[PDB]
Amino acid sequence: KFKGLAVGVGALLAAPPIMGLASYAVNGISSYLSITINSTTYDFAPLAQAVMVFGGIGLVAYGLHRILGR
Amino acid sequence: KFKGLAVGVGALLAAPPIMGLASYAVNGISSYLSITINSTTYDFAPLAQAVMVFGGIGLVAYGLHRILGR
Amino acid sequence: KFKGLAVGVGALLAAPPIMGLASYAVNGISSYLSITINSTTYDFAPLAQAVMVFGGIGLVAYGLHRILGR
Amino acid sequence: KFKGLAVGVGALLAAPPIMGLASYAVNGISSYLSITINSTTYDFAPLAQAVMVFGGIGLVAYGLHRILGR
Amino acid sequence: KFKGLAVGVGALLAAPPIMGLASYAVNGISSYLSITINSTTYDFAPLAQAVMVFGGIGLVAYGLHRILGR
Amino acid sequence: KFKGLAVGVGALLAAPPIMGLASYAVNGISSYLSITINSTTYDFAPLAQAVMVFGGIGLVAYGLHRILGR
Amino acid sequence: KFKGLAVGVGALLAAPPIMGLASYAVNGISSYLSITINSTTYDFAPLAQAVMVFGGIGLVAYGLHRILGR
Amino acid sequence: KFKGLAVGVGALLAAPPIMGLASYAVNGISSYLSITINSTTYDFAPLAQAVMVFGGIGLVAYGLHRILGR
Amino acid sequence: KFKGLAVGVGALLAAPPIMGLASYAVNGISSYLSITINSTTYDFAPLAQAVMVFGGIGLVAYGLHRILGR
Amino acid sequence: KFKGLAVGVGALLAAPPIMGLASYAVNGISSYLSITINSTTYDFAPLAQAVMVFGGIGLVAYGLHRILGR
Amino acid sequence: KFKGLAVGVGALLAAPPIMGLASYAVNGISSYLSITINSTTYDFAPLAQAVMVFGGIGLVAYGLHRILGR
Repeated sequence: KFKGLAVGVGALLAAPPIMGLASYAVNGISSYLSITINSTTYDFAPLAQAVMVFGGIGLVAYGLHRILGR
Repeated sequence: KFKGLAVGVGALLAAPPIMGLASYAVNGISSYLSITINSTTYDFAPLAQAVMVFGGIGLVAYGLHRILGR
Repeated sequence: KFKGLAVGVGALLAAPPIMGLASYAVNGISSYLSITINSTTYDFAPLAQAVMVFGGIGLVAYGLHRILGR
Repeated sequence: KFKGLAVGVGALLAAPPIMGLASYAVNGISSYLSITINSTTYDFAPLAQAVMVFGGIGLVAYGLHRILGR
Repeated sequence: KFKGLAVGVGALLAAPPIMGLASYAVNGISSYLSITINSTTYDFAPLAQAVMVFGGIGLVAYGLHRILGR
Repeated sequence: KFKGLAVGVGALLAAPPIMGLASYAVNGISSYLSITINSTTYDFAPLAQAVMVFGGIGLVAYGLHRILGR
Repeated sequence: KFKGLAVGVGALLAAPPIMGLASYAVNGISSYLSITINSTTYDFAPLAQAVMVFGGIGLVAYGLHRILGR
Repeated sequence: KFKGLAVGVGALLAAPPIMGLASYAVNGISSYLSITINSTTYDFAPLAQAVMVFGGIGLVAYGLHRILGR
Repeated sequence: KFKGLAVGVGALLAAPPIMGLASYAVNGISSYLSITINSTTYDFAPLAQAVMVFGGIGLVAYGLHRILGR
Repeated sequence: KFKGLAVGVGALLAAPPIMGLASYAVNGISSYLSITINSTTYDFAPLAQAVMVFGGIGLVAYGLHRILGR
Repeated sequence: KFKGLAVGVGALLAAPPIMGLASYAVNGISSYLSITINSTTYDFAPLAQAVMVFGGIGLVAYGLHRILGR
């Protein structure tokens, strides 16, 4: 059972240095996520923000998940 | 029967050092779980909190579960 | 699991210097994306703009994606 | 049966001087396991830590394992 | 069994003077890993950084791996 | 195992004096990589630049690669 | 491995005095690459130009190539 | 049977004056087993150490081995 | 068996006065192992260094090797 | 075994007074290794330089090589 | 081994007074290497130049070559 167990543990241990990186990605990008037509520009910046947030909540699941079954 | 029995025992023995880790994950993440639009930010922090709590109650089941049948 | 894990990490790490380049491409092109018939010209410039923006939001997914399954 | 028996015994006898070494490896490495981007660095140090811990629990199995069947 | 056993041991013993070298390689290279177009340059430096980090975590596996089976 | 091990080590040791040379090649060439038609010339200079950058990231892999398997 | 290694190194070292020559060839030729029919002449001069440019980008590959495999 | 028997006996009798010598070799060498690049040197000294240790455990096998079959 | 046995012994006995010489060779050479193009020179000095180090670890094997089989 | 052994030793002993000579050859030649067409001359000088450098690294191999097998 | 060794040494020692001569030959000839048809003459002078340059690079090989094998 430890095969999955560690997979889970690792996934938990890896969540904060991944979500650390992840956020540096999304900030490094937010400048490049808005569509200017004339003068009025319209971002889709914080769409991609959410990508990260449910990715966040999601990883801490995967860990806790792979500890308890398929 | 001991094949499952130990699987259960292990799962109980492993519950507090897993929920130890787990919590360090969710705190290491709570900074990175909120979606700021203008100035007003809106977390989904404690959603992921719950992920852990029913994961908690859940593991102590799995242990006690694999001791008594499919 | 690290095989995919890194694939993900790399993909996140690579998102801002890719979206850096990408944007230099789309600006280097916007002059060459409009169809002049008589005198009235009609761009399709910012079509290609969007190409980049959902490409943007998309990469930060791929990273976070390859960390959690097929 | 002694063919496997000793394989097991050896594996047990070898567990503490292997996990002795192993740990010196993982400490000798933890300096070289973190990805600095600007100023903010983000380790994946203790991922590799776990590698050792379930490797640990795992070896003491292999010993006890090769004593009792395929 | 010692044939693999040592292969493993060696691999552990060799991990910190390899990851010592490895890092001197990646620093000796980071100057030569960025693509300047006009004035704005865009590195892919820390992509190659990660190459090393999962290489790191990976070696300490290989050691512990070749001790326990195919 | 040392047969591959050294191949790897060498490859790491050789990465910075190769990427040293490599860059002197690509600069010695960038003058000779642009196609002038009338007056307007159009380089493909920094295409060949990238050749080097993923060659870079690539070598530091090969080293770390030949240490761990086929 | 040095057999290929040097082949590569040489190829890099040889790229700028080859692309030096090469260009003197293509200029020495551009006078003799246009098909005059009546009065209107039509060159194919800069076709042969490109021959050199992708030859350029190509050599700096071959070098970096023969360092890393078949 | 004595043909192999003695081969074994000899091999046992020869193990401590061989491992006596062997160690004098590996110490006489450890000064000449480290790769200094700038100032930071990185040994591979104790790799070769292990060479001896599993050589050790190995000889005492060969003896006991050639007493009992192919 | 002594035919190989001595071959081994000799090889061990010969390792430190060979690696003594060897190193005097590689130092006597390191001045003559760097390729200067304009002003910037680029050594491949410590490539040849490694040649010696795995040669080192390798000899102490050959000795211990020729004591135990083909 | 000494037949090859000395061949090796000699080859090591001979490496620095050969690479001494060798370099005097390549300097005595570098004046006579460049192809001037009009006014612009283009050397292939440092091609031949490399000839020596991998010849260098190569000899110190041959020595260490002929000590350990075909 | 000295039979080839000297052949090599000699070949190195002989390279600069041969390439000394060689060049006096090719200059003594360059007047007599161009085909004049009407008034426009067309040399093949520097073809023969190259003959010497790769002859150059080539000799310094032969020396270093005959030191290390068939």
